[PDB]
Amino acid sequence: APFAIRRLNAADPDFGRHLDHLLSWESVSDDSVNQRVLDIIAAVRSRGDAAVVEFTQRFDGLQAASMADLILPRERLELALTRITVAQREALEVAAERVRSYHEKQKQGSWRYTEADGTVLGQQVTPLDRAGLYVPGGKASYPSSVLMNAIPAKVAGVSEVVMVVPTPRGEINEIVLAAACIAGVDRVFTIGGAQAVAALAYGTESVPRVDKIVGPGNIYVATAKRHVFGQVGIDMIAGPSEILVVCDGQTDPDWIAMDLFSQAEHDEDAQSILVSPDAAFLDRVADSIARLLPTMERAEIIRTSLEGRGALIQVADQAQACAVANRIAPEHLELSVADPESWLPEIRHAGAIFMGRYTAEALGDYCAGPNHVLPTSGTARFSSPLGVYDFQKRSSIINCSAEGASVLGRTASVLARGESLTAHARSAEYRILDEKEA
Amino acid sequence: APFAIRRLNAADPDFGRHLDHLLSWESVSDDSVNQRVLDIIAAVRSRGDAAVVEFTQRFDGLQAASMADLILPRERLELALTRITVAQREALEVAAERVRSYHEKQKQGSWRYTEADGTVLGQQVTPLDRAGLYVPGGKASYPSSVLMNAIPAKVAGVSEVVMVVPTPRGEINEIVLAAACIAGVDRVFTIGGAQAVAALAYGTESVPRVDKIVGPGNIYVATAKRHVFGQVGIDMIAGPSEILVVCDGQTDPDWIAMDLFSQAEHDEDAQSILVSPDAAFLDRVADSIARLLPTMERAEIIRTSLEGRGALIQVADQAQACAVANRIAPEHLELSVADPESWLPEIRHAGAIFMGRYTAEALGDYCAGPNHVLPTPLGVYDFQKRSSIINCSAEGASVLGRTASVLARGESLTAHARSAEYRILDEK
Ligand SMILES: NC(=O)C1=CN([C@@H]2O[C@H](COP(=O)(O)OP(=O)(O)OC[C@H]3O[C@@H](n4cnc5c(N)ncnc54)[C@H](O)[C@@H]3O)[C@@H](O)[C@H]2O)C=CC1
Ligand SMILES: [Zn+2]
Ligand SMILES: [Zn+2]
Ligand SMILES: [Zn+2]
Repeated sequence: APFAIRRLNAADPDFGRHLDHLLSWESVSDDSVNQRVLDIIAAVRSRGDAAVVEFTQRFDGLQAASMADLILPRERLELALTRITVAQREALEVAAERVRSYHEKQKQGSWRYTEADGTVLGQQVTPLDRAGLYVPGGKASYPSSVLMNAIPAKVAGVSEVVMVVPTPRGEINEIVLAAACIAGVDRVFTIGGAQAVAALAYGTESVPRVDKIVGPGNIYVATAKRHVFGQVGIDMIAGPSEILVVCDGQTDPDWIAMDLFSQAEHDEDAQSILVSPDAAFLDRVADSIARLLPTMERAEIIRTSLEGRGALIQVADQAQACAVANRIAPEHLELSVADPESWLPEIRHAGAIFMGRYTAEALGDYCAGPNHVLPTSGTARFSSPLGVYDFQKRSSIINCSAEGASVLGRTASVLARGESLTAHARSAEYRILDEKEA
Repeated sequence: APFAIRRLNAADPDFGRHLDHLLSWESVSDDSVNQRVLDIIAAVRSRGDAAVVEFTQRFDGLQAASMADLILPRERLELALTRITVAQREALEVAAERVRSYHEKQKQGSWRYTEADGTVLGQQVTPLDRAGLYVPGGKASYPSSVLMNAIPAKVAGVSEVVMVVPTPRGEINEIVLAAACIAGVDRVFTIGGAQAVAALAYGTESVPRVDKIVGPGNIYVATAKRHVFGQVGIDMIAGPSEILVVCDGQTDPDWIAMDLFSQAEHDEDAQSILVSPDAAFLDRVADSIARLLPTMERAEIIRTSLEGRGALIQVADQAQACAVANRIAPEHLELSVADPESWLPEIRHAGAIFMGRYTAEALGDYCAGPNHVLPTPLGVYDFQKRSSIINCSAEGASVLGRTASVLARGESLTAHARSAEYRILDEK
């Protein structure tokens, strides 16, 4: 039996609820994951290294007695570099070059500016002492995620960049370790899930407490990241793995099927949805999916995710396509249409957007990591708090001259007195100067 | 009778334990506040306006028949601008011009760049629909906080900026309301605490759900902000009112005492600490504190703050002074020394820094506005939403797909590889 992708129609009256169920249902159960994540964090906070080794054994299926078996030295990273092919080393280095060159152009440092009255203003910019990189490794390996977060941290000057990556059944991915070596990662712990997030956020006897945790992850990593919010810095919690492809029917249906396959091969909980007003095109995408799926090397993962969350949605016209897209509110939108800048005005709820027939998630995954912008010299001219800025701390500076204090204190005194904050007022008035006073 | 500020010495072998306790000591356990904040949030989502009114009555001591009695029309803001003094209005208007001028120059919109191979990259920038601004009630409320938060949101194009400010026992701060008029606040609700944050984060019948919540508040506001993170954008959790003054001993001791008093007078949980290598200077500040405290209108709040969290700390030298400062990680640091740029490199864990003998933390609370120079991402930027755009040409996808395909195949992510490979062109 040829796999039959789930078909939906915005004309059918049950579309509203049928769509709401596809986006909402959860097999892992909510509050269930939340409770287990809360329990894991409390354990690592109390029992420390012992808890992480036990959780690593239970959840990752590992056979390690001490924390030391879960710590990879820098030499193990350099050795991984030698165990990968030449094509894979250069591909890692080519990606590293573009990432590193971009972040070097965006790095901003400390500055001072002297006003007319002598007052000095500015910012002190210092790198965070410690940054923690979560690299997902549960159901696949993601080396580009290492480069995307470790390189801007090193460019910022973060002295210690620590990486956690789960090694299921003790299997070690040399391409991911080789990326860590090229990216300048200092230490690699072979742990994952909520226990690894806990170990970096609070610290164990063997895992250092970091200033910021970054990286994508599954429901446990995402849930653990929102809990440690406040205790430790975090980038952005990433929602469930999804792609929404919106096509006008003029893209090769195999490309669209493979684009949906690419998100689907991530994990069995992945959500791949296609929306199009072209009915005959949607039939071809179904024919493309059935033909192409069996040969796929991860056809079991793809079939599972498509069954659970995949959908081919028919809409009446471009306007309905955009309405369905705004309901779905995708973090990643593939605008596979001829006039994609003409569809964007009516698409208000979407994070990263791939536009046209030649761009898909695979390019975003491997070549566009920071804020989902592609690192080039031209894109560098446009500043971002993401990337190098996020691995830096900025302290504002004010150094008043005697005169500058005098003019500022007059204004401060008026407002502070009006608010009965007399200590504010008097500390400012102490510095007001009148040359006629002897 | 005379107040005696707590004294610690880094020459004492046990100093670290006392400093750890000074920085960790809390009056109301964070778990006690946590449960209260979580239950309030749950109650606001469940019962909407009804919960907001009940909590306003309990915590603000304000009889209110309906949610309608807690909504302040924008015309009341225009009235407030009428009731303040000439000097206060010009101080607010002059600061507002500098804040507004600054953010107008810093604003960035949507952009596109076309690479040499035809690939287009860029960002589609859209103003947030609604922003919520928290402003503490009563007199201990900086109007500069209203100007600094509502003005960049308006410059960004946020259509509805909503202020929440509790009116304890029905008391209004006309300077604060006037600053909201100048700043372009569209609507005001006289509510506060965790229930105000919860109402903005999720929406009630009368309180609109906003996209981002900003502004300073005590532990209940900050804890509510931590818990609503995810449902709504937030600025920073914001720490407790705190000042660390580091002095070489050559600043007027009355000035240092007043600088400590100014932070301590915000609320009873404020923390004011002085560190110096000059033991006689610390005795002079200690005497200044005792003499000056009874002259202060908010002496009762200051005393409670200094007793709970205040300290004067002696150290050996600049190096130890800087070491202690780095451990305290002060949200506000006053480097009251001769060469402040020489101390700062050793104090990297501090927040905003006030340098020299002529710069008090009170100047930060009453910012008279930036200038033409502070330009060259925390103002207009944080009231915009950004969408990254990658529009590869055929050739651009070919260059990028070559690198992506190798790594994806290396990790056996074959759908990724084939998806990229469909767009790779054969070379000449
Ligand atoms: N560009 C991007 O944003 C990318 C996003 N992703 C997405 O992040 C996710 C990665 O997930 P995985 O492959 O599984 O690796 P992962 O590292 O995110 O999760 C594996 C960890 O989950 C924990 N875990 C597994 N079962 C558990 C259970 N019953 N109870 C408690 N903990 C458990 C384990 O500690 C395990 O180490 C995927 O959904 C992927 O689509 C992947 C890489 C990059
Ligand atoms: Zn992917
Ligand atoms: Zn993403
Ligand atoms: Zn501050």
